[PDB]
Order: sequence, then structure tokens, then C-alpha cells
Amino acid sequence: MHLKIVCLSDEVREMYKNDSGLDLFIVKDEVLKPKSTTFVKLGIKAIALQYKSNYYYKNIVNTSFLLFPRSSISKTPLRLANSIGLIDAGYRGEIIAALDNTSDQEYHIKKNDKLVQLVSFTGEPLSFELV
Amino acid sequence: MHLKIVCLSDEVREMYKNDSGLDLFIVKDEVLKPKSTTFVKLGIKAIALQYKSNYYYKNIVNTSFLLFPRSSISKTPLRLANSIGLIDAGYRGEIIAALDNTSDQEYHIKKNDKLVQLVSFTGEPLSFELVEELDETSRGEGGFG
Amino acid sequence: MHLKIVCLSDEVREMYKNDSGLDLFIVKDEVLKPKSTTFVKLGIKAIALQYKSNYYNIVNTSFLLFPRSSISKTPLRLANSIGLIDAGYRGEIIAALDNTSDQEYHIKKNDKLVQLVSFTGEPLSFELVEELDETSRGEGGFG
Ligand SMILES: O=c1ccn([C@H]2C[C@H](O)[C@@H](CNC(c3ccccc3)(c3ccccc3)c3ccccc3)O2)c(=O)[nH]1
Ligand SMILES: O=c1ccn([C@H]2C[C@H](O)[C@@H](CNC(c3ccccc3)(c3ccccc3)c3ccccc3)O2)c(=O)[nH]1
Ligand SMILES: O=c1ccn([C@H]2C[C@H](O)[C@@H](CNC(c3ccccc3)(c3ccccc3)c3ccccc3)O2)c(=O)[nH]1
Repeated sequence: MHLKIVCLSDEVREMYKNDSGLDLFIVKDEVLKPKSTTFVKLGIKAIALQYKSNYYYKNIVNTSFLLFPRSSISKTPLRLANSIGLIDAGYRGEIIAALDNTSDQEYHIKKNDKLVQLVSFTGEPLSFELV
Repeated sequence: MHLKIVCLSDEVREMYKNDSGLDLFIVKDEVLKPKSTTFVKLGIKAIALQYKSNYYYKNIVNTSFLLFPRSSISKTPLRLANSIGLIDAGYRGEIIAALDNTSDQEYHIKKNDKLVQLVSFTGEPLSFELVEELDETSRGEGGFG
Repeated sequence: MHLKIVCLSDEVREMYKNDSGLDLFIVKDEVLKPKSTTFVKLGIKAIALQYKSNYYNIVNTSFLLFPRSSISKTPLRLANSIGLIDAGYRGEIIAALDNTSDQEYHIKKNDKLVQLVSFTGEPLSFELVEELDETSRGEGGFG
């Protein structure tokens, strides 16, 4: 699967320029309140491209995709609130992690953290480019 | 993917006789107790149909499908207990959202809330039609009585 | 999709010598501390084989670790929601379990909290194998 990632600032641009899931960065440092849900914005828009398939309903196409937590989230108190995000074919907005902080204390996330990852429905290796 | 949905009452049939995720309705008002897991019955049974694929094991078929939370559940204190529901190919039971209330007060869900959605393993667009039975079995809602 | 599983002990092998999800066993009795997350080792390694596709004849493939429906009736939740096991991976399979309760939680050998699933949702078969490949982490090769 092929991703077109529009980075939304220059600082993020330099993150991405500088295997069935594609990691995303935590873009700005942030304190997560205790016992909370926080919509962390990821500083990108994306589209996923695949070959057309024939499907039961009653060239390359625009496809839907998935935001999975990274295994390593399990070592933090943070959980993805909506379990696995579903990002529809038509979505053109910023890509956001819904993160629950399950701890009684605040949690500091920092630019450079990869908590989350993009994945294809079919689990096929991922490729991307900027746009 | 194409779903065939059996509505378990006229009320639910009305809701449905009126996208990569097909949203499902909360079908009865209900209170979830604080700090609880509640099995919320969604008033439907369903069969998913896809084109026959060739697969490594060593036309139009029944297929497995997925039950996902909605994005917007994020804003509530409710979480899907089993992360993502896996519904096997010939499952004929009622569809159920196992919902954790993570908060310490009650949570009132309401007829027409949409917490949860059905999704194909391929992430392809979903259709559905309403049907009276899934098969001839009493669990499919079919056959004699 | 077809799985080859290496059982890391004879005990584990006996349980596996004795449908779109393949249930995996709790392999040893364990107490999980209250309000914690525990990396529970499942005593197996696995590889998944499917038909080569074409993206944008038989291939080694990535796969999914799902909670079982019945996990819902316990206080135990999957930390990472759904675990993604990459095609390359040769380590022991681990379930990261959040004990959401105030009390210790006892899991027993032969409990089944978690299951393996295909990215396609297709029916799963499996066999037991002594190695995944020739590497040491794959448990194969000289030694
Ligand atoms: O994990 C995901 C899942 C979906 N999406 C998508 C494509 C979806 O339509 C869209 C859903 N917007 C919200 C939102 C909507 C309704 C109510 C509350 C929040 C959202 C919810 C959860 C996670 C991410 C985003 C949202 C809107 C505005 C500000 C914050 C959050 O983003 C993500 O970007 N990440
Ligand atoms: O999210 C899901 C996932 C699966 N299913 C399916 C197809 C699955 O085999 C089957 C599993 N029924 C139970 C259950 C089984 C064993 C132990 C405890 C509960 C269930 C569990 C979690 C969520 C929903 C349903 C269930 C059965 C009877 C009464 C309540 C709950 O339903 C759902 O309907 N929704
Ligand atoms: O649910 C899953 C998901 C992935 N994996 C795989 C394939 C992955 O690369 C790899 C990730 N190991 C850890 C880990 C990774 C990074 C940082 C800290 C821990 C992990 C994380 C979540 C769940 C299970 C395992 C891990 C390694 C050693 C000891 C404990 C935890 O295991 C699982 O076995 N189960």
C-alpha cells in the first residue's frame, strides 16, 4: 500500500524525511492529564493508494486504512480510546490519536515518540512519499 | 461487502429502513452501571457476503467480519471490552457490543445512539438489505415456527 | 491462512496436539498484580503462510493477535488493542494484559484469552514444527 502524506509544518516535514505498519511521530511535546482522553494531532494528512479490487456490493484506487497502537504503547499508561482507528477513503483532515491516559498521574509525551502506526487492511508492506 | 440483516423487532426494522463502516444503533435506552462491563444487545443478527477468494489452507460466500468502535466513542467513558469484535462467518446470534463503563457514574445510552460499526476485513464499501431470516434454522430465524 | 507453530516446551506441545480465529493457550498458572500490565508469554512462536498477492505462490505474512470475546467477562484488557505480528518475527508470542481490577488476577494453564487471526479473516489452519527457519531465534540450524 502507498501513502501520500501531506506534512502540515516544516518541523514535521524534517521528521519524516529524516513492514506492515508505518510509525507516526508525536510532533509536539505535550502533558496528558491523568485519567483523560486527549486528541493528539499528528501534523499530517494522508491518503492510501491500492490496486482496484472487485468487491460484492448491492487501475489504482483511493483506499481506507487503520491506525493501530504500537506494541510499545503497552509499556506506557496510554491506550488508544477507539481501539483501532478507521480512516475512511474520503477523509482529508488531520490525522489524530485518541489517547486515554489511564494513570492517576500526568504523562509527558515528547516530539520524537512513536505511539501509533498506520496499517493496511490487507497487512501488505507499506510505502509512503510527501506531497 | 454485502450484509443481510435480520431486525429482531419492528422498532429496529424502522431504524434501519431509515462507506467502509456500517454504523449500528443502540436500540433501547439503558443505563450502564459505573465501573462495569455490559453486554449491550443490538437487536440484529447479520450475515456478510463477499466474492469467493482463493486462500492458503492446509462466487459469493459467507464471510467473517469486524465490529469496531466509532471514533466518537473516544469522547465518552465507554470502551469496547474486546478491542475489536471478530464475527465468524456463520454466526447467527444477535450482535452484541461488550461495553466497559470506565467512569464512576452511570452512563445512559439511548435508542439511536451510534457507538459501534460493522467493517469488512478488506475495508471495502459495505451495503446491506433487511431480510427475515439468515437461513432455515430457528437460530437463523427461519423455517417452521 | 496457514500457521506453523513452534512449541517451546513439551508441555506446550501436548496442549496443541490436544474458523477465522485460532485460540492460544495460557501455558502456565500466573498471578497478575492489581492495576498493572503483564507481558504474558504464550510458549510458542509462529509464522503465517498465505498466497502471494499484488499491492501497489505462497508467502510468509503478517498477522493479528485479537482478544477472545470472552476476555470481556474478565477485568483483563489487551494493552495494545490488537497486536500486529510482522512477517519477519521469530520471537515468542506475548499477550500484553492490563489487569483493570483492584485485586490480583489468577490465570490458569489452559485458559484462552487471546487468538491469532488473518488480515483477511480467512479460515486458519496450523501445524506444529520444530523450527520456523534456520536461524537460532527461529530455533533451526546447527545446534
Ligand atoms: O483513530 C482515528 C480514527 C479516525 N480518524 C478520523 C477519520 C474520522 O472521520 C475523524 C474523526 N474525528 C474525531 C471526533 C469525531 C467525533 C467526535 C469526537 C471526535 C476523532 C475521534 C477519534 C480519533 C480521532 C478523531 C475528532 C474530530 C475533531 C477533533 C478531534 C477529534 O478523524 C482519525 O484521525 N484517527
Ligand atoms: O464484539 C463482538 C464479538 C463477537 N460477537 C459474537 C460472535 C461471537 O462468537 C459471540 C460471542 N458472544 C459473547 C460471549 C461469549 C463468550 C463469553 C462471554 C460472552 C460476546 C462477547 C463479547 C462481545 C459480544 C458477545 C456473548 C454471548 C451471550 C451473551 C452475551 C455475550 O458473539 C459479537 O456479537 N460482538
Ligand atoms: O500483541 C502482540 C504484539 C506484538 N507482538 C510481537 C511482535 C513484536 O515485534 C514484539 C514486541 N515485544 C514487546 C515489546 C515491544 C516494544 C517495546 C516493549 C515491549 C511487546 C509489546 C506488546 C505486546 C507484546 C510484546 C515485548 C518484548 C519483550 C518482552 C515484553 C514485551 O512481539 C506480540 O508478541 N504480541
